[PDB]
Amino acid sequence: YGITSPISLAAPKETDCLLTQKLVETLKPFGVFEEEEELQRRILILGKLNNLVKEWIREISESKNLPQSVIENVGGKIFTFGSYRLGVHTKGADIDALCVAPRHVDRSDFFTSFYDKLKLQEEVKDLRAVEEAFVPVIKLCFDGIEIDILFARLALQTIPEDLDLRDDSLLKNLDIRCIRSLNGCRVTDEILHLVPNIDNFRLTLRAIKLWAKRHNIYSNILGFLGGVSWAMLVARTCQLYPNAIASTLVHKFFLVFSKWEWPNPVLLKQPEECNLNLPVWDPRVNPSDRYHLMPIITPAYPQQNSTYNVSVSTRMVMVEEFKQGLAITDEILLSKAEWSKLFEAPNFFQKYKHYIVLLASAPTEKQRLEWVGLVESKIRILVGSLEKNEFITLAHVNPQSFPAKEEFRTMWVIGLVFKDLTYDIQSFTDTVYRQAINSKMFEVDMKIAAMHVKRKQLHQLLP
Ligand SMILES: Nc1ncnc2c1ncn2[C@@H]1O[C@H](COP(=O)(O)OP(=O)(O)OP(=O)(O)O)C[C@H]1O
Ligand SMILES: [Mn+2]
Ligand SMILES: [Mn+2]
Ligand SMILES: [Mn+2]
Repeated sequence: YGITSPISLAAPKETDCLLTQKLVETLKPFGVFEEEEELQRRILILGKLNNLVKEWIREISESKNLPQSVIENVGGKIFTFGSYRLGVHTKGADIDALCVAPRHVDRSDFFTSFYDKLKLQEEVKDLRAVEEAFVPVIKLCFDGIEIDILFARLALQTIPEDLDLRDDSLLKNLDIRCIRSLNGCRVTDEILHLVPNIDNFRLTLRAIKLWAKRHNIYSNILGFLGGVSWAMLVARTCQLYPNAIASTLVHKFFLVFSKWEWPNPVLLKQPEECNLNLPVWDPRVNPSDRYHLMPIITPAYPQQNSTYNVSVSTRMVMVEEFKQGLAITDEILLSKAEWSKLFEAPNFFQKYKHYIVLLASAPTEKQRLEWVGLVESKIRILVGSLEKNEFITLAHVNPQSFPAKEEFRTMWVIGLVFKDLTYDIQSFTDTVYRQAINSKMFEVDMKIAAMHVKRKQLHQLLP
């Protein structure tokens, strides 16, 4: 399955079956498993959507006066990708989906006629288009479910039901907006066909994602890993132990990565050359890709490094987390510990001797939401300033922010490790205000401030 022979073909022992069942059981309480009723409800919602897509495309087809041997056979289908597709959807998160339509349907139609169709559907509320983004998307809450819809116009007269979007010939000549909108599905579909046992893969991913979250290292934006990245690490682990079940896979996961020789890239398959002029991660021909610290490459063309935002600080943090994970699973395997110990959250607010507290405020909840989103995307800047400081070894940003007239304030806690800081944090705040204003995304009285604190005096700035 992988690009290398597996490390071991051994299958589990009954001992492991029982350990795998216990793992499943310590997970339920965490809501890791979506409720079946909800899963059924999502399934029925998607079906309705898919029918709305077919309806719409059919309609466009007629207005373009195509023949009936075609109008009747023109397809149209919605494809789900990402987490919900992997079967490890994060309760509270949306459902990502790609609307695949034939040649005769333009993107303009998507944001016009299709958009107006969703507008007049009883279940549709909060309909909002963002057709000017990197990946054009139509967002909406469909019967209480949050959904993101991307559009892709393929060079086909009809969209056959069995269409497999992995086919690299489908991207040829397409507009980049169309190409980008296809990446999610292709990556997801590649992953699923790149693992020896979907089920075992699924359960392991569930565990790993929870683990990363409980350990404050789950965030693509902040330099750690996102869902897709975690999925690829688990998959590589699965390729290596093809007959193992979740129990040993979670353990192997830690053995394998706590010892990974970075920046050697994690690949799910051998990359193939494809003209297309699309950006491809490849240190052999792109000197800039040689600076990536923890490369985890997506398997679909154009292969890209899903973790180029990793810095010395985050990688270091994650390496240490992997080692502790290995240690815990070791004793879980010896029965000297229970699975609950893996998902136990270390007091982030107590593992470092020094911290930086980041405060973001706004005059209204709407703005606090926007503002916080902006500042979050700026935090890596500070982490960068900190690393370039002789006195600092690493900065660990706890990715889970939390609540601090009618105050509307949020705050982050950053862990520091030393080998005073006022200039760097002051520098950071000025940059945040400056960029946010230069990019016309600043509102009066939106505030951001940071203060260095010693572990001992963090208490007074928390609940
Ligand atoms: N509106 C969007 N525009 C562009 N890319 C999107 C959009 N929504 C999701 N994606 C991309 O699709 C990929 C898979 O989605 P999703 O499953 O939500 O990712 P994660 O991998 O972000 O999942 P978790 O929710 O963290 O479990 C990764 C994500 O960046
Ligand atoms: Mn999502
Ligand atoms: Mn989304
Ligand atoms: Mn997500």
